[PDB]
Amino acid sequence: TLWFRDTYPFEVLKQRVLPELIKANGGQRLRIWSAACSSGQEPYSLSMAIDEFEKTNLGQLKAGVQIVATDLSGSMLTAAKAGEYDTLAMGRGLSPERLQRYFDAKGPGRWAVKPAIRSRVEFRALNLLDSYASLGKFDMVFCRNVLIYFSAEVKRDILLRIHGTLKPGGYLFLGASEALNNLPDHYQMVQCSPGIIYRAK
Amino acid sequence: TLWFRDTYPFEVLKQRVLPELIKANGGQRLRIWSAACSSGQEPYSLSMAIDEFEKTNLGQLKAGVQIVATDLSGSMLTAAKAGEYDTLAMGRGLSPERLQRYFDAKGPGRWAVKPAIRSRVEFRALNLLDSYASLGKFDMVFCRNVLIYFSAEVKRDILLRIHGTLKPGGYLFLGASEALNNLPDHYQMVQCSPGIIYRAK
Amino acid sequence: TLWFRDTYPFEVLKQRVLPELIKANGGQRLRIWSAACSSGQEPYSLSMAIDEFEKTNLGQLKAGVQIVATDLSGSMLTAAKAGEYDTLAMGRGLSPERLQRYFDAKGPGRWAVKPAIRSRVEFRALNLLDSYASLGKFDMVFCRNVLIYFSAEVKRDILLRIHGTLKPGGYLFLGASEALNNLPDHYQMVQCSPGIIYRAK
Amino acid sequence: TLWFRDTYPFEVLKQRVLPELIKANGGQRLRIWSAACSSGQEPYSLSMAIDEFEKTNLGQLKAGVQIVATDLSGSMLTAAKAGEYDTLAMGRGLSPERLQRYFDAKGPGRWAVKPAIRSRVEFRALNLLDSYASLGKFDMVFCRNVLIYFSAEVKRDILLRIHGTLKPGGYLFLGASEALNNLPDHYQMVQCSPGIIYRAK
Ligand SMILES: Nc1ncnc2c1ncn2[C@@H]1O[C@H](CSCC[C@H](N)C(=O)O)[C@@H](O)[C@H]1O
Ligand SMILES: Nc1ncnc2c1ncn2[C@@H]1O[C@H](CSCC[C@H](N)C(=O)O)[C@@H](O)[C@H]1O
Ligand SMILES: Nc1ncnc2c1ncn2[C@@H]1O[C@H](CSCC[C@H](N)C(=O)O)[C@@H](O)[C@H]1O
Ligand SMILES: Nc1ncnc2c1ncn2[C@@H]1O[C@H](CSCC[C@H](N)C(=O)O)[C@@H](O)[C@H]1O
Repeated sequence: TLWFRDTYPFEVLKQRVLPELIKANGGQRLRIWSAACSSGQEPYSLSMAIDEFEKTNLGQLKAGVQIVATDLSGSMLTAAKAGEYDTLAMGRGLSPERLQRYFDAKGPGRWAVKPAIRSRVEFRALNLLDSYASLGKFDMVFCRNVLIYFSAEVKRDILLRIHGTLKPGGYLFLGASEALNNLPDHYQMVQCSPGIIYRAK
Repeated sequence: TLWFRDTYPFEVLKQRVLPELIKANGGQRLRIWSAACSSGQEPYSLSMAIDEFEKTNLGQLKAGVQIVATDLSGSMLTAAKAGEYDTLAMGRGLSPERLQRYFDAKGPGRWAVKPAIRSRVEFRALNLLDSYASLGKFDMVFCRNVLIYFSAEVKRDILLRIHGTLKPGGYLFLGASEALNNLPDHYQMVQCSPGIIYRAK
Repeated sequence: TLWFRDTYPFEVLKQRVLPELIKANGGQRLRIWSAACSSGQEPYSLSMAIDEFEKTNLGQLKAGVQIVATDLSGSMLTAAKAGEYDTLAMGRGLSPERLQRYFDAKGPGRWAVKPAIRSRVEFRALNLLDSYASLGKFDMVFCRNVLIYFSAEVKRDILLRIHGTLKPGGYLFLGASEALNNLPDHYQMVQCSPGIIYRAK
Repeated sequence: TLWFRDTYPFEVLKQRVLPELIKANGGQRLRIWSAACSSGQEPYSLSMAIDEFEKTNLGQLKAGVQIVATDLSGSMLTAAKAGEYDTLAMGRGLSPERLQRYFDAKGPGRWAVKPAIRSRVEFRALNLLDSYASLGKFDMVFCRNVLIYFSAEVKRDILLRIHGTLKPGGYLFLGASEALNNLPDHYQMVQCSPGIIYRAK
């Protein structure tokens, strides 16, 4: 994993998706699910992106954005919760501007997300083969580079149940080279130039 | 068995069956029979569906609904009235709104149906090959995915004796793939889009 | 159901099956499964037959016989456990000698099987559709007039799994008008004149 | 999952695999990996089968057997460590002899695997996608009914890295309906009649 992986998912979030969802709900609270969050780079990247949007658009989001980040419980999810990273992890995909604006040095070779970035993310233990019903409803779901490991039938079952967590017209973000197969009545492919997102029908 | 199996019967119940039965009986007390209740998923799904109709149609049900769930009494019957279900039993069929409104999160990997939903259900021991005279009269009978195990002659006799327990105009719900042939003087087919239910003539 | 139903199955047990099974195992413990025992007439008849064999052939049974009686849990299995019967049930198929030797009067119009006969019979709640592993191994299985109620697919699966409970060379007794005809690798029909039994291959 | 699933893999272990490996290592310590142990039925069945082997082969195993049971972290892995099972779980695949010899009755409808059987099993949380280096070397690996969840490329990688955990000539047990077909340099299929296992080349 790395920070702001592929660049354009987070630009699309700020430029395209957020203004559309805010216009419909009157700026009320939005919820984002970061599925298989690994060591936390993706959910914290989402948190920084929302912070950047909120600062440039005073004040379109009236209630903020909740990020729910999930993975299997253990030491990897535990470190994500701690929000600390070593130098090697911090040099992959993070501009120097974001490093100084959003992280605190500890600590020789240790950096931690700033409290405003940390507070948007709640980490929960969740197996993707289990039920998603405890997670609630989401305006956006990020499920990137995890579906690749499963069989075609299990991948379809996960995508179908992800659809049950999305509000209608919400968006699913997959990995850059991941296709969404055999659910033509559940997801609409949307071109972002660059990038592809999938609207929940 | 699973929660809200096949989706359509519990929506057809709230949108077509209940308004008709209320009209036919003046909104008075209704009785539902869940035959072959298995581990309790079906009768509790009925109770939840009754709760949902009540909130959207306040005052229409004047005295509530009583649910009688029967099966071959045994460890399975005992676990049904306990109302406890592990991670696998809660895995499929429960929307996020239903899991939060009708269940209690117990310990790790254990959930319990709320007592307000459990109250509507009463469990008894009853073999489908025995008499039903002790059960009383029902406006609705759920007898799903149990008739497949018997001979055509036993299946017809069960469906005929179920007619004896149904109030005139009462409704019978079978499995989504089960047929009700060979009984034209007793059951009227009601296509619902999607699914098929049967009215006692 | 009735006492010593069809008569000759219990004579074949005493004259033909017991001497063969006792000779091979040296008179050690025998186990008999009475599947679908109903109100108990069949297992108690078997226990009476064993007692008649034990007092006729002293002392070829050196370890006694265990009878496991199963049916669906309810007022017909609970009636069998008590071993009490009314005049109507006592008047069908019971000789006067067996009535005097094996029953106690229990008030007007009530009779009870003697404790010496009931002691051999253990009653267990068991659906024929569930697994049989907890039952152990049997030298004989009586499964009479219950398979008729099921579909062809369920009947064959029950018969196949019954074979898994039988010791090789053990015997299966069906109802007087029942047969099996699609398990050639598992059972061998044995003419008894009159009636038939099935040897477990 | 269930106790002694498919029956014959555990008989093959006692009759063929254990004696061959004992001669293949001189009776020293054996290690078994139960991968994807789920609620623990499989590793506890293995520990029971080893006990049954030890009661027949008078201490032909010099320094005992270690069983390592792994699965994803969650409620099911935590239930396995406890070793307690309800009536429904105890009623599938367990003979009356094994119930008495290897379980202690607890609460009403509750049984627990005896400490003599649990002590041989160590439970660890492990994603099969992660490295196996910390597990050491095994004479036998049970990886049953889990490979079907993954892509063809992940399945081959998992089986390839399982070979890295196996001692030369060690045995791999898959599910009854599973096979590997693209690792000709690493695995040799062994026919057992019935069923199949694989030997590490
Ligand atoms: N069954 C499962 N349930 C939940 N998470 C799983 C899983 N199997 C694998 N994963 C997780 O999926 C992650 C894929 S790494 C991808 C991280 C992030 N989404 C990104 O795009 O950079 C791993 O961290 C792994 O822990
Ligand atoms: N003779 C009989 N009398 C009562 N119940 C029976 C029965 N034979 C089988 N059953 C029950 O019927 C159930 C079928 S599973 C069906 C459960 C539920 N009706 C659903 O559709 O989801 C089994 O659990 C079994 O316990
Ligand atoms: N699924 C099932 N599992 C176990 N018993 C069942 C069953 N379905 C029906 N039965 C039982 O089978 C019995 C048939 S009456 C037969 C009784 C006795 N074997 C005789 O020949 O006279 C009934 O008492 C009924 O309770
Ligand atoms: N990525 C993964 N790593 C480890 N275990 C996994 C896994 N994905 C699924 N599993 C586990 O694989 C199990 C399959 S059920 C199989 C249990 C047992 N081996 C038997 O044959 O009966 C499930 O318990 C599931 O938790």
